[PDB]
Amino acid sequence: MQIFVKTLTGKTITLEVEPSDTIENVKAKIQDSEGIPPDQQRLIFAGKQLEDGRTLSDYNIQKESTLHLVLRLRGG
Ligand SMILES: [Ca+2]
Ligand SMILES: [Cl-]
Repeated sequence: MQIFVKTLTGKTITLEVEPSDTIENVKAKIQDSEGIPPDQQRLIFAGKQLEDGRTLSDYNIQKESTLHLVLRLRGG
């Protein structure tokens, strides 16, 4: 199973994952790849912010699904 993590700046990271992987595990992989701390990452799928303790299967994320990645909105 691969999924795509897509930024709004046109960069897509391809990750190898399992349905039982948690969002924490996915964020850890994004940190390894791009150096973004997990607490700064916002992942969105199905219009939902994905939470660290839930699994890909919890959100019904499928093979070759794309997840949006943006940063946490700071500075307000
Ligand atoms: Ca895995
Ligand atoms: Cl999808």
